[PDB]
Amino acid sequence: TPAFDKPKVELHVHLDGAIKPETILYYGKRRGIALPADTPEELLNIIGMDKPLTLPDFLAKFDYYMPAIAGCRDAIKRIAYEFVEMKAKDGVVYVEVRYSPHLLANSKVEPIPWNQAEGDLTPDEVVSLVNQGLQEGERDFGVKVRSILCCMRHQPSWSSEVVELCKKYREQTVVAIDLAGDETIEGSSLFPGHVQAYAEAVKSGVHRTVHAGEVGSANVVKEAVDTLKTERLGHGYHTLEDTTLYNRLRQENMHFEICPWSSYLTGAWKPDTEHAVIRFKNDQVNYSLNTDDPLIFKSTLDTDYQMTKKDMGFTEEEFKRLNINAAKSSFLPEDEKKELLDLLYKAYR
Ligand SMILES: NC(=O)c1cn([C@@H](CO)CCn2ccc3ccc(NC(=O)CCCCc4ccccc4)cc32)cn1
Ligand SMILES: [Zn+2]
Repeated sequence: TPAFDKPKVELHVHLDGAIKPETILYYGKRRGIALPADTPEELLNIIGMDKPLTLPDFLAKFDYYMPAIAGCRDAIKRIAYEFVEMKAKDGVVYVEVRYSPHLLANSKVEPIPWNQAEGDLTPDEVVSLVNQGLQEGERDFGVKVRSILCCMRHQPSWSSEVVELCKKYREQTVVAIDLAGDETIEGSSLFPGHVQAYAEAVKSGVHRTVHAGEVGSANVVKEAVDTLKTERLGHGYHTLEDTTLYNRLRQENMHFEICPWSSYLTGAWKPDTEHAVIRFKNDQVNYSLNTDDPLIFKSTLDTDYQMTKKDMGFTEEEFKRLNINAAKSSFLPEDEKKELLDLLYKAYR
């Protein structure tokens, strides 16, 4: 009813798509930007999807709300905080949250995002503020939280400062680097920018995830494993298109960060098909359940859980093992990771 009331782990959720409708009206109103509408209510319904659209119809969503938050220090910090209490309500005990620091900035970034005017919020103090509110979320709401800073495909030039933001803000709360945005652009996993950033990540012990095979071919996953050296995959559905690659990843115990509900809504999965997750369930792969963008997809974690237990016969035993897998493949230090494990066993039995 909730499908699974037991603590949970989430490894794959974007901050900048888990923003309360109510607080976007609050900052659009207080700053000029003025959204396409002005009850909370009527706002969620347009900035949210119920059906697949195209890529530019998807990005335009960002184009309503982002400029109302980006570039206000006030806002950056609250959304971080409000993110943590949103997760306490889902029953999460540990989450990793990801975002691009450049996309919330308005100076020392080129271009300037969202066609904002120039201010003085730089990439590097955005990571400082999210960290703040993420920490005081932690200690008010009971949810252990870390973060992930996203590289953007289209912009290899930002990547090297992503990886240095990762190193400078190390366990306080940044634990990994990611690559997001549009794995359709040719060759983008092999751009020199992204490549040397992941090399520097390897060099300096920052953990790695990549979004790959959501909408891209299995060759994009292969680029992610062999050349970017990821430790985990965002989505990775398209690895199923290549069977040796799939079998090998299974042997290697790769972690797949699955977004079930996300997948239907985006078009990455078409409901006339096998869901990739049930395959992963039947093959006992290492995967997690995640909601990706609850603002956009209209959703909550328990949405993912309900869709998996209703439409695909998951059971309570699977749900527990997948959260155990999630924890094991989390990017915590080994010590805090054993304590997380122990916690879950004790409440799973
Ligand atoms: N789910 C996501 O892809 C996502 C990305 N973000 C932020 C960072 O946390 C980036 C927002 N953003 C800005 C430029 C940009 C360019 C591309 C993408 N993402 C993609 O290309 C993934 C496509 C998402 C799946 C899909 C496919 C086809 C049609 C509709 C939807 C995000 C982008 C938040 N959520
Ligand atoms: Zn994602």
